Amino acid sequence: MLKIISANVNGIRSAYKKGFYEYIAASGADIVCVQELKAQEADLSADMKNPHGMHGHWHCAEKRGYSGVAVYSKRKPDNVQIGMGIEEFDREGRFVRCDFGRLSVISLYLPSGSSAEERQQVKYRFLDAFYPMLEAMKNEGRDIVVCGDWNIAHQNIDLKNWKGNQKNSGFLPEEREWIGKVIHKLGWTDMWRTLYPDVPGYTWWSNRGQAYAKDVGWRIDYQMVTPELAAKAVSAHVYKDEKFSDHAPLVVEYDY
DNA sequence: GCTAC
DNA sequence: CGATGGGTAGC
DNA sequence: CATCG
Ligand SMILES: [Mn+2]
Repeated sequence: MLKIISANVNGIRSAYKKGFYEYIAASGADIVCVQELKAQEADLSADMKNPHGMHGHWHCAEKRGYSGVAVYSKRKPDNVQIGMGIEEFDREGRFVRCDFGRLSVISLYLPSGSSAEERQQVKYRFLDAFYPMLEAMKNEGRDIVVCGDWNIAHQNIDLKNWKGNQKNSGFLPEEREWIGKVIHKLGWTDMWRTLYPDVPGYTWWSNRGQAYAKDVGWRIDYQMVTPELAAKAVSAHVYKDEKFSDHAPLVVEYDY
């Protein structure tokens, strides 16, 4: 069984302090896609690049302790693409790709426009320029999985308070429509939603109030799988037994 | 303190 | 609905 | 952005 995990670790150093490293092996996952390294190549320890002997490939931001995605895999990838190819977004390290046969896996950290309206604009541009990339990847004819923090909840069932969050970044009508086009127009499969049509499956909880405690969260972490491979999905779950971040690991198992 | 999620 | 208060990571 | 008026 091919177990792929997606985890926005909100700082890989804090995550490791919280035992995320031990979880990498404990989960017996074959591939682990992390977002928000919040560190640079010099800040990363060997266990943060190649945990448990796994191969590791990372894309760090030009800013310190900010963003950053990475991909670990027990198997040696025959190819690795760092960055999307757009310096504007590559400056922040949000895209990594690794090829394993006809299988490609991407660690993706989509910009959050919650901090400021300007960051919301940067997010929208990231959507416009990234959509074509998802289209090309869909047309490659390969089995592709895009794990990561998409920072967009698609429908009401993807968050607790969908009513009061229709004007907030992450659940804007334009954003929901974008994810919707990725799924139905492009042909990508929201693995979780497909496997569990009625299970909300929150992957993130705000630090404000008692969000995590009351389970008032969003499902903004996705594994967008291509049709062929998407049909091979057997099960999935949101590991909550331990908390290493404000996000939660998204585990999906494929008969592949 | 700062930044940024 | 609109108005009100925010914990964390790492610089 | 959850929680309050
Ligand atoms: Mn975060």
